[PDB]
Amino acid sequence: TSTVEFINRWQRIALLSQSLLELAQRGEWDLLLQQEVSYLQSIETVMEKQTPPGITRSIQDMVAGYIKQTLDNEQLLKGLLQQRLDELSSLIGQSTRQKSLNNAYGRLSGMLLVPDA
Amino acid sequence: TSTVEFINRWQRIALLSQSLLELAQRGEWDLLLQQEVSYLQSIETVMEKQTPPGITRSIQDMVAGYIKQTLDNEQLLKGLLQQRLDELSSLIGQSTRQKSLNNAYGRLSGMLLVP
Repeated sequence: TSTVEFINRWQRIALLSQSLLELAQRGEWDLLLQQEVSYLQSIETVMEKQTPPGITRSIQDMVAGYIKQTLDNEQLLKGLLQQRLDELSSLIGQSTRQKSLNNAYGRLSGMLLVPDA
Repeated sequence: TSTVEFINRWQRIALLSQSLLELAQRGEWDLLLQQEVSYLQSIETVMEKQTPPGITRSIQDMVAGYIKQTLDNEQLLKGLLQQRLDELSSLIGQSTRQKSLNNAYGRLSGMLLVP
């Protein structure tokens, strides 16, 4: 029926959300980055679908729970992401030795008393 | 030997640096974080270092060659790492401010001047 199809569609997204939560909980960002484009294109498709006629409050609740499940992994993800963004952004900063080095290079580069033999 | 250790150190930095770059190209950032402190540690311990009495333009040129070598290795590393941050943010999404501010910046750079 169109009602199980409705439910199932959202069961499908609920899964993918939980899918990426892992692609990050474990460490696969190279992957996760690829599968997000889809997960998004997926949430999008299921939204321009036509909600069946005979929807009952019971069903409405079932689907909503899935969406909640989804929104909940979506917040865990965002957290882990901001966390990885954090420690990485931490690396660039400490190392503005570019000046220490550009200084260490420029200095040596401009010596005038340097003999040769 | 106080002249040799001088060269040998920068050789070593240039080496460690090539190392770290390569690791990033692979995306092995977990190891970068690890080796980082030790790297910044050494690279600093080297500038704290004193420059010898008998540098010849050869030792000069040579060492410069390394310093400029490690200097570009990092330049490249910074770019990969900045790109990770870039696509990583792309995912998390921008805050309300972040947008109102970024837009301002582009509107400025993407501005043609004429007085």
